[PDB]
Amino acid sequence: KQGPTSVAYVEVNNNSMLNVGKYTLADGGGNAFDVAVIFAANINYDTGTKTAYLHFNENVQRVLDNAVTQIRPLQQQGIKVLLSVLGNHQGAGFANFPSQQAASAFAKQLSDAVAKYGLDGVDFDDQYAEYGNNGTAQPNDSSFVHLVTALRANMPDKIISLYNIGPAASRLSYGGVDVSDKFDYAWNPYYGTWQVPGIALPKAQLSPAAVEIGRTSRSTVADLARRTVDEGYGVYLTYNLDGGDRTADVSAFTRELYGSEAVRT
Repeated sequence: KQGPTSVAYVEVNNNSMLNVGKYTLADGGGNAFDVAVIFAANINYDTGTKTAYLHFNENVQRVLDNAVTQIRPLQQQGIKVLLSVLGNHQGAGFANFPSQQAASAFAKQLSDAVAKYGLDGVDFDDQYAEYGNNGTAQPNDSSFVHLVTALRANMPDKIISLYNIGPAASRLSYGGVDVSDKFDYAWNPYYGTWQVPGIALPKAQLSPAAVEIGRTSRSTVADLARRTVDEGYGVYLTYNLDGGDRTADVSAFTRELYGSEAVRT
């Protein structure tokens, strides 16, 4: 059990977080997955007040409300559980907070959730915001910087990761500060592709590869897992693992990343 940190996004709208723990290495019995990501909470907008607010749909809330059975078991296994935040077509996004005050208010909701439900961190996925909807402004230079600065200040010992996509991802500097080193990980958003995140983080914390379990061919899965190890990258991003039998799809990257087949319980 040595090798790249494998990440697993799970669409909690349809699937349980618990499948992530079902795969172990036939060699040593280590976890096939090191980080599980709850996908996902949203950034909504209150037009009347012109303020954004964090929002969990009924499915996201169910797993959170049920943390003890859906989350703790992964954590007791040694698997880190993060919560991903994504746009929700309301004009409000991570890149258009009008002020440091507004940004910090949103950061607080995220850190409060992490603390409340016993999470290991937050993940930013800047897609679907639709900047401009509801009289909102387009992305700016300070918003994302203000947001990450605030989030890191109040939760210093947690994981902060970035889905390398959307306006925010390319807005890491403002004032005199680069929030690059405030993140722990950053990864390629395009499944079935290689794409080295441009963020100034060391290879140990970057995942140029992104695959969708059950959709990306095992040929491309193994190929990217191989390149990840060869080129010296420390992370391997996986998405949409479900409850069906995915042992061969998982073994396809574990053979390359950890030199072991995967096994399912």
